[PDB]
Amino acid sequence: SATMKDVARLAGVSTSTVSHVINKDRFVSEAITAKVEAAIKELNYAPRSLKLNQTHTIGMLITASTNPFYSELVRGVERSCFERGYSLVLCNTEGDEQRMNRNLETLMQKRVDGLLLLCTETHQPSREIMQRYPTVPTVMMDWAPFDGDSDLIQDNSLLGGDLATQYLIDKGHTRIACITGPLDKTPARLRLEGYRAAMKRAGLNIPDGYEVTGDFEFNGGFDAMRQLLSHPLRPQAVFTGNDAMAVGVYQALYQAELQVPQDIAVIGYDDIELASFMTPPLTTIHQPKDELGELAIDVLIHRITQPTLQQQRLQLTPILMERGSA
Amino acid sequence: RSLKLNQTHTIGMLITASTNPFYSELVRGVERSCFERGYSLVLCNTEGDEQRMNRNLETLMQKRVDGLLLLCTETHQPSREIMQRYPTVPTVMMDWAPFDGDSDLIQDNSLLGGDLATQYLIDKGHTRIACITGPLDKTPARLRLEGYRAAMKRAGLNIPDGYEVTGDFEFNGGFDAMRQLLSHPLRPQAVFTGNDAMAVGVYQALYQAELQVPQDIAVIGYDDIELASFMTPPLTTIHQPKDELGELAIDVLIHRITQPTLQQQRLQLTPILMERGSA
Ligand SMILES: O[C@@H]1[C@H](O)[C@H](O)CO[C@H]1O
Ligand SMILES: O[C@@H]1[C@H](O)[C@H](O)CO[C@H]1O
Repeated sequence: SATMKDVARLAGVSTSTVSHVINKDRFVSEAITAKVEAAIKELNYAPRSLKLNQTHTIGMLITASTNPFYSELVRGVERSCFERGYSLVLCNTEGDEQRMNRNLETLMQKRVDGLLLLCTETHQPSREIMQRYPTVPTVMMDWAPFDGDSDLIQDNSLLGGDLATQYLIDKGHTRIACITGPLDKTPARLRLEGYRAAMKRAGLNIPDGYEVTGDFEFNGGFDAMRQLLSHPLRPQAVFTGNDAMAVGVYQALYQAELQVPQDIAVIGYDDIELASFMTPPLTTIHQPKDELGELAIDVLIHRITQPTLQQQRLQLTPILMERGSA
Repeated sequence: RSLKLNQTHTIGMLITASTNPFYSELVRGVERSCFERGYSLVLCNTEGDEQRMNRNLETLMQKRVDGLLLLCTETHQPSREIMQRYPTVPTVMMDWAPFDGDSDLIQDNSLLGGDLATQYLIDKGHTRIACITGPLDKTPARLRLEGYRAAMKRAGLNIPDGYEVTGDFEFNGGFDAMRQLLSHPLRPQAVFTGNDAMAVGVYQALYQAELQVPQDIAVIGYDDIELASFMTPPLTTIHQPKDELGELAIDVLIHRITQPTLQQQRLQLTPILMERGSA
């Protein structure tokens, strides 16, 4: 005679979070959970580890990009999975939204226990697809394309951009430019904010057009640097929002017949393997990619085994790598 | 089109864990071809052992993919035990055959590629030409070395002892191999680098040796990864048609899925010299 709606009326919470209290498949406040059970009693209402739908498999949806950062991060995740005795299935995704939704749906149809998302820029793989697999937790890496209640594992890019800029300030540069990633991508915005913070703290003015947007790819770095090279007041130094764009920066400087660091100092972000092979080797901010992968897998596995775990939004501190570019 | 209950319209790909950009670029091409053909692509990284590699393969097979693409850097025989559990599933090998079999192979023509690269240097007037190879157990590396030898023989040019040096088709191998060449008393005028990844290492070595490219030493790579055109100077290299390779590989695999009795395909696409500033 009693339904879940009977329970949720008496309790005064939504039927959807009574279903979460009975299934124990999401985090519910300890308050609410005692009241839902307080209404389950009275109404006498009648409805881990060993699941028919589980496969000991983790899925990961990654962007298609020629930015080595993503491969390096994936490699870290791969290693962590192996070490934890999980198998990892990957799907590249490109193009528009329906393309990206098709790929995600295919991965889910393969019946993974958990999902890692590593997306670029404008990218929303549909909440509608994930809603069709509600028992499957999602952990987002690097940035949250769409927010939500999903766990997030990333570096601290606000601190990162500040470190990079402060480094240049400490080396005596006052005319410091900043090449950003796409500003609708949160890590790019945070790195720009870190740069602004360091400049303000030093009482340094940022000339108009010293902040230039790129695409976090080789080409964006090139286009952005050529723009900066047409500034009447020429920069002494440039914070390039990632190492991929620094590659473009170097190419631009090479064609402009300018030396690094003698004419212009350059500092990147990521510490991709390529950074240490550049000429000169690239001063950059090291993201701990292995630790990020380990942490992401650890969190996802924790949530797989304990659905009620509270949301994790965790930031690892990056480290300046001093080399020859700055 | 077949109506098979046991198919999933999914292609599996077992790929190296290398971050050499070549592999990602090739995967991207395969992905696009799959989409266009209405197939999904699922990937699994594999890294050294013999177990480990078998775990990954077994996971893919347990997902029930219709066909398998192999894109490896490490040699590895599949367990007969696993293959015996999934007899129905055709495999197409991309770039290189890790193990000898009757499986289809879709690759570039690396013998021609290495010859083109070396002949180019010869035509630019270099006589002291070194060759950095990939791993010698890897067929494309051997073929590129043979192409180099062929061009040098045709020109009647002598190859000094130790002018052929092995690397790992990665940044680090290029660096280590070039350092070795830079300890040769008779110093090369030019180096064919085996792939673009190793050319990145070569550049770093030359930079530390305070040598300019091309003024002191000319460099020609192999692959034409995106990075090649951003190098300083931009890298003269041999372009593999990665998109065409991906399309062809998917097309062959789909053909074999629908027609199992199809005869073995061993197909080689001709690569193209990209002239830039390094040579
Ligand atoms: O954190 C990542 C890396 O810096 C990548 O290189 C670009 O996108 C950012 O969000
Ligand atoms: O054909 C491939 C590519 O050249 C890659 O860069 C290294 O491995 C070779 O076999």
